[PDB]
Amino acid sequence: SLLEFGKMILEETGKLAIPSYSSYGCYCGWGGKGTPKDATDRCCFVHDCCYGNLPDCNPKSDRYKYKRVNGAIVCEKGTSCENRICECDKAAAICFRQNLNTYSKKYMLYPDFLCKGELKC
Ligand SMILES: O=C(O)/C=C/c1ccc(O)cc1
Repeated sequence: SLLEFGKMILEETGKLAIPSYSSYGCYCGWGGKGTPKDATDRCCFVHDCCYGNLPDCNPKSDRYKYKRVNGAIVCEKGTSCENRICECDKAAAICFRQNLNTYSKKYMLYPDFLCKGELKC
């Protein structure tokens, strides 16, 4: 679910999902178009694609369970949708952690019309 994703993001990065990742760049948050702005935005592009791979799941609202083993996120076994949603979220949260070094506050609330370019999943 979106709230669990937000908690996983905070756990990983130490940033609050809202506002750090809810409206960032072209892809983080509602909607997506154009060329991602940076590596963090690319995390969101791929997360969007990952949710797009699950047209008959409901990633915003379906809750999954996970634990940590030696630090690392381990998605626990729920329904097939829940497992797949968890893997998408885990990847994006790790990706955000990996790209905190280039995160730029200039991309928060980035305006949609500047999202020029084209990117297929
Ligand atoms: O917290 C939210 O409401 C959603 C954040 C979000 C993070 C990555 C995305 O690819 C799309 C939305």
